[PDB]
Amino acid sequence: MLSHMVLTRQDIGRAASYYEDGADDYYAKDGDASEWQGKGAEELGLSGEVDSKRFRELLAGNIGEGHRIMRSATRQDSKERIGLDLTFSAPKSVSLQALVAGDAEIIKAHDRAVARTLEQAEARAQARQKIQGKTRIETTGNLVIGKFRHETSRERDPQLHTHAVILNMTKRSDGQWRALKNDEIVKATRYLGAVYNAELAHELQKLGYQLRYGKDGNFDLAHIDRQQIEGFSKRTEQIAEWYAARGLDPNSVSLEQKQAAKVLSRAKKTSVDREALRAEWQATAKELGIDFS
DNA sequence: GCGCACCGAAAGGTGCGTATTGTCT
Ligand SMILES: [Cu+2]
Repeated sequence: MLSHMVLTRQDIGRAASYYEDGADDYYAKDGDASEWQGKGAEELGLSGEVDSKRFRELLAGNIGEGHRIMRSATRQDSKERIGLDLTFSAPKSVSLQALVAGDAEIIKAHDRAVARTLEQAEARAQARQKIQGKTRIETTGNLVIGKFRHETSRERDPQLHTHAVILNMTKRSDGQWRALKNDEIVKATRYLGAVYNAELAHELQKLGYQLRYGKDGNFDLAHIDRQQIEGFSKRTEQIAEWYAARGLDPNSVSLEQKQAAKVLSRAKKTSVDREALRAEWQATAKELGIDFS
């Protein structure tokens, strides 16, 4: 699954949650939850773990190396864009196999699927440039990306996902950093989701897993049935309950109704004990009759 | 954007809209 969200100033705070380890076990320097990506990042001398400080600066539009603040051309009657959030979420069974049964290779599989997809999003990175009143679009091919891997849903179910925060910046041929023209990436969301799916599936098959493709075109490991997946999909059940209570048909709901059911069905965000949580996951798995073999 | 209206100052730049699967900020 791939979802995108354009980030404006009012979401800059949410750029903090990316660090508040939505992840846990592997967040502890185990392959480290965060990582920079992109030719643009390399252009700014950035690799490895993402720095909370530097990231906050780039979100604000500050390169720092002797440059002026970016996006000053933003109309004051409009929202300053600080980035584009591309969230990759693995199939449930996959999350189970990696987080419950514990299989770091799945985590690597997911990270590769994500990294290869971002390389494709990068090839769609564009900027604008005007000359004598004539505007032109320029495929810059470079992006600065902060990737944050997390492991749980709002209901504390296993939920392997990464937030690929594409910063609103790109370097043109002339060497100037400009806001990102996100048309291409935004309109390529569905396609990029398939690239993720394909890359993930490939990586999973190389580890030896058998995949079961459903109608959608999505998949889940073969040794885990639907009922078992639903037992670790509480948010899904909450959303379905909302539609039921509203007498709505999930097979045809306006965006307003869909977003209303996602947001309004959310419960109170309480902390947990990562150690105890996993033991719960395992106990639950057994009850559901899951064989992580 | 389906080109405009603003921003700042560079015969320059930016938002805007875009998006619509499920495992579900
Ligand atoms: Cu998350």
